[PDB]
Amino acid sequence: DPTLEWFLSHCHIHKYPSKSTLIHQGEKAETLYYIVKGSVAVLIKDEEGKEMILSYLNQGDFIGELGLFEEGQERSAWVRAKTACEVAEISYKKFRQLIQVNPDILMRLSAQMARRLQVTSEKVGNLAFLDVTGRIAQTLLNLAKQPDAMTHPDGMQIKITRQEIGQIVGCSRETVGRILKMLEDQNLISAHGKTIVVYG
Amino acid sequence: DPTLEWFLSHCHIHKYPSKSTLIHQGEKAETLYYIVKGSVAVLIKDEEGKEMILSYLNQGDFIGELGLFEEGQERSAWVRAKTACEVAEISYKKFRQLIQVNPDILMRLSAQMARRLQVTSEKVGNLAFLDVTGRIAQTLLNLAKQPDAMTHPDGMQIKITRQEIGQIVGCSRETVGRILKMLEDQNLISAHGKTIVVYG
DNA sequence: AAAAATGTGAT
DNA sequence: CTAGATCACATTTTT
DNA sequence: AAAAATGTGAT
DNA sequence: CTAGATCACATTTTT
Ligand SMILES: Nc1ncnc2c1ncn2[C@@H]1O[C@@H]2COP(=O)(O)O[C@H]2[C@H]1O
Ligand SMILES: Nc1ncnc2c1ncn2[C@@H]1O[C@@H]2COP(=O)(O)O[C@H]2[C@H]1O
Ligand SMILES: Nc1ncnc2c1ncn2[C@@H]1O[C@@H]2COP(=O)(O)O[C@H]2[C@H]1O
Ligand SMILES: Nc1ncnc2c1ncn2[C@@H]1O[C@@H]2COP(=O)(O)O[C@H]2[C@H]1O
Repeated sequence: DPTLEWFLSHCHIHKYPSKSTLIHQGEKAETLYYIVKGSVAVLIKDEEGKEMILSYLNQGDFIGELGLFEEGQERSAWVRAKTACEVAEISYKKFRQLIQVNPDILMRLSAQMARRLQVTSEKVGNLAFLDVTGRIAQTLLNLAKQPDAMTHPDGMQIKITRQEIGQIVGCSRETVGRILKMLEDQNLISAHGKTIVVYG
Repeated sequence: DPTLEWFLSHCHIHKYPSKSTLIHQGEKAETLYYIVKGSVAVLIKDEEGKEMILSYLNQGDFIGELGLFEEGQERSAWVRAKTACEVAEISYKKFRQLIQVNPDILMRLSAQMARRLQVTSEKVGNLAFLDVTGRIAQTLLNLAKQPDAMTHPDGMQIKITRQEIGQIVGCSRETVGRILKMLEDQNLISAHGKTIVVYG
C-alpha cells in the first residue's frame, strides 16, 4: 500500500541479528520500530531474572509504541530478535509529525495496540483459567498452524525448546517435559529433541 | 478541556445502575462508550461461568474501543457497572468522523489503549510470577491507596468481598479467606466481613 | 422472605 | 515439599 | 572446547 | 486430592 512506504521512506532501516536485543526494558523511550522483516519476542522478567514471553511480533508489526503517548515513558518490556531482523526506526518526534499530515498511520498503529490488548487479555484468561497441560497444548496448536511450521505426513512439525515453551505458558522447563511426555503417551504428539510433531 | 466537550456534545448520555451490564461479550460491536461518571468492571469468563476481572475503569475512560478498528469486531469481554454510571455513547461510524475533523480524540483514545496494554501485560507477569498471597497482597495495597479507600487510625480501610478479590487475582474464594486470615496473623491487615483495614 | 457471601476440614 | 482447588451444607449477611 | 538445553526422582 | 516448583549434577546437543 502507498501510505506504508511514505512512512517507511521516513525511517532509518536497521538490521539486528538473532538473539540480539532491540529494546531495553525501562530505558527512556523515544523511538518507534516497525518490523520490515524477521521476528522478535517481547518479554518481561522477574527479580530472579526468569523470563516470560508476552508475545511474538513479525513483518508488519510496530514496536516501541506504548511509550509514545506521554512524556518520560519508559520501555515496558525487552524486545529480543527471534530471527535476523530488518526494522524501520523513526523518532517519536518525527513520527508524531507524519500523523498530523496523515492520520491513517496513527490509526494503523492503534489497530495493532487494539489487537494486542485482545491477545494479552486472552492470555490473562488462559493463565487464570487453564492448567499447564491445557496451556502447553494450545501453544502447540498455534505454533503448529503457523507459516513457519513444517509439513509432515502425520501432521505439522515445529521446532522449539522446552525452555522457551515454559516461558510462553509460564511454567518450569522440567514441567514442560513431563507434560510433553504425557502428551506423547496420549499419542497427541511425537517429540524428539527440539522437534515436535503435532499430529493431524 | 475543550475538545472533550465537543466530543461529548456528540454523544447520547445514558445511565446504568450498579450491577447492570453495559457490554455483552461476543456481541457485534458498533458503539464506543466514555464513562462520564461511575465505575465499571471489564470481565472475562470460563466455560463453567467463573469470572475474571481484567480491569476496572472510571470517570475519564473509553470503553468499547477494541472493536473499533476492523469490520465485524465482536466485544472481547463483558462490562458490568461497579457503581451507578453515566456513560457517553456514540456510534463507531459517528466517532470515526470526529477523528477526521479532529485527530486529537483518536490520539487520546490510543493513549488509553497504550496504558491498558501495560497494565494487562503487568497483570500477565503477576500471574506467571507471583503466588496468590503475593497477588492478593498487592491488590490490597492498590485498593487501599485509591480515592474510594477510607481513612482509619491504623491505615486505610477498604470494603470488598473475598469473592471479587478472587476474581481479581485469579484464585478461589476459599483461598482468599485462608490467605486473608494469614495476612492478619501476620498483623498486616485486620479483616471483619467485607471490611479490611490495610495497616499503615 | 431468599439471595449473596463465607467457612469449614478434609483430601 | 506444599501451594491451590474442590466439596456441600449451616452460618452469617445483605437486597 | 564450553555453552545451551534436558533429565532425573525425590520431595 | 494432586497439580507445579525446586534441586544439582551427568547427559545430551549446539555455537
Ligand atoms: N503485552 C504486549 N503485547 C505485545 N507487544 C507488547 C506488549 N507489551 C509490550 N509490547 C511491545 O514491547 C515494547 C516494549 O517497549 P515499549 O513500551 O516502547 O513498547 C512495547 C511494545 O512495542
Ligand atoms: N511462574 C513461573 N515459574 C517458573 N518459570 C516461569 C514462571 N513464569 C515464567 N517462567 C519462565 O519460564 C521458563 C521455563 O523454563 P525455565 O525453567 O528455563 O525458566 C522459566 C522462566 O524463565
Ligand atoms: N484487558 C483489558 N483492559 C482494559 N479494558 C479492557 C480490556 N479488555 C477489554 N477491555 C474493555 O472491555 C471492552 C469489551 O468490548 P470491546 O472489545 O468493545 O472493548 C473492550 C474494552 O473497552
Ligand atoms: N483459575 C481460577 N480458579 C478459580 N476461580 C477463578 C480462577 N480464575 C478466576 N477465577 C474466579 O475468581 C473467583 C473467586 O471466587 P469464587 O470461588 O466465587 O469464583 C472464582 C472465579 O469466578
